Amino acid sequence: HHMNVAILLAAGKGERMSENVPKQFLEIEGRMLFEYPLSTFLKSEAIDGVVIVTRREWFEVVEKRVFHEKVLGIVEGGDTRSQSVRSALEFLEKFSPSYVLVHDSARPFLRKKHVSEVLRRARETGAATLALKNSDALVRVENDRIEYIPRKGVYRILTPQAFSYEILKKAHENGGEWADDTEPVQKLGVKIALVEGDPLCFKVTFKEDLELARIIAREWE
Amino acid sequence: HHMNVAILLAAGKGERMSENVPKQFLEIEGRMLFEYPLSTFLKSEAIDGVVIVTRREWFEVVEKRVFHEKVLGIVEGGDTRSQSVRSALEFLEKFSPSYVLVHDSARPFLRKKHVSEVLRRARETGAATLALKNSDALVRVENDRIEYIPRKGVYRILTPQAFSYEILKKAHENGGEWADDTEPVQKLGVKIALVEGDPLCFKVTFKEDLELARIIAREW
Ligand SMILES: Nc1ccn([C@@H]2O[C@H](COP(=O)(O)OP(=O)(O)OP(=O)(O)O)[C@@H](O)[C@H]2O)c(=O)n1
Ligand SMILES: Nc1ccn([C@@H]2O[C@H](COP(=O)(O)OP(=O)(O)OP(=O)(O)O)[C@@H](O)[C@H]2O)c(=O)n1
Ligand SMILES: [Mg+2]
Ligand SMILES: [Mg+2]
Repeated sequence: HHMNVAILLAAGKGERMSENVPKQFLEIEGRMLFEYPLSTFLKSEAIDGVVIVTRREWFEVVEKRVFHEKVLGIVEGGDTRSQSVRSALEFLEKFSPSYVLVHDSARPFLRKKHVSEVLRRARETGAATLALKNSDALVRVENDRIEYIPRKGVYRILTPQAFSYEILKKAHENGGEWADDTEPVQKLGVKIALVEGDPLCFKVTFKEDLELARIIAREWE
Repeated sequence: HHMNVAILLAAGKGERMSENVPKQFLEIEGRMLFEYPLSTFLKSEAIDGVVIVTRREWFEVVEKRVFHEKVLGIVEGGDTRSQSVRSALEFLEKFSPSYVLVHDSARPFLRKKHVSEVLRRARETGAATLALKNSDALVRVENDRIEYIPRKGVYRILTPQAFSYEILKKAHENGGEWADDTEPVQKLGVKIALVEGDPLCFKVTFKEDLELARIIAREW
């Protein structure tokens, strides 16, 4: 048996959204954003269990929307994404799960096929993430000039990301803060598998991102 | 001082879609992809004229789907985006527009808001583009080994991109090849106004993009 557990990150504050309420708890088509990806995991046969990571003040709001035997616990997040990840790893330690899938709840439109593909792709290498080839010109702003960044081999890292539990754990053993989990895992000399995603995997990050999420949400269920 | 013309670029081959039909002419909800941005320009009061740049053998396909006076013409593109843009500039010499707005037809879901907002903001420096702040971890591949790009100040550059006519002309007049038109214009020492857009401005570039195009099309 090789238990696969999914970690749903929903402890962030969504400061860049400029709303009262963290983005993951905004309603679209009558459900909170975090519910969309949650039920992809609950309907997914590749997923043996789920951990939802949120801030202490959101535990009840979550508890009252989630009744499913696959949910192993609601777990207190940290002040950062990486700390929220670590908090989940400590909770999962008692279960000794073989593989772990991590996903930003703010990417709500997660497909079944992506979950299973990233997990089997993590079986072979130890580490994998959904990703997307760049399709735009890319730039950096330096003191009122824009640098045009070279584009060959550039990819947006999405989530889900999936790892053998021991690898991801080993990578967080000494703390650290990163945007994602492939970065710390790679520091161990582990190759990161890229798995073709699509633009539905975008992260609701800014106020403008809501128009699009409502549009997909209308079609979803 | 005024006329604004949108240059709608539709002369690409879309070779990364791995179709046999360029993505601009793919049928979504009974309409070809170029029809969508086209109608935004047509329905838009900020736009006095439209030039459509396409490949010679697709001319009649484009003509057939033109139902409006506002379309000034159909120009034959070139083998690169830059060359296709230059093709249109030449055609427009006779129209003497004040500002030109250039837009990738493979970015189908353009809004009114952006067409006018991009043009307003092009007036201050003579150059502006729709842009989108990065919101993903970003990486570069280097032979079965990836590298993490620093994210500070990183934007995805979109279209529409609008310029004063004269300036764009000056940026292209010695030829050249670039992914967009802000880069050559900046080389002339012009500051580029970034205009905040949204993810609906994505460009249908890969096969995996079509589903999302279909979802949004159902709502137009
Ligand atoms: N302490 C944190 C911070 C981040 N996240 C999660 O990490 C994911 C991706 O991060 P991001 O989009 O940046 O979320 P926020 O931190 O909430 O957004 P912002 O930077 O605008 O505050 C989100 O699902 C978010 O809830 C988390 O679980 N715990
Ligand atoms: N010779 C060319 C090539 C590009 N474009 C236009 O530039 C826009 C954006 O470029 P891109 O996505 O790269 O289009 P393609 O070149 O067709 O795609 P590919 O790189 O796969 O061939 C498209 O709307 C395309 O029609 C153009 O008009 N003339
Ligand atoms: Mg954040
Ligand atoms: Mg191209």
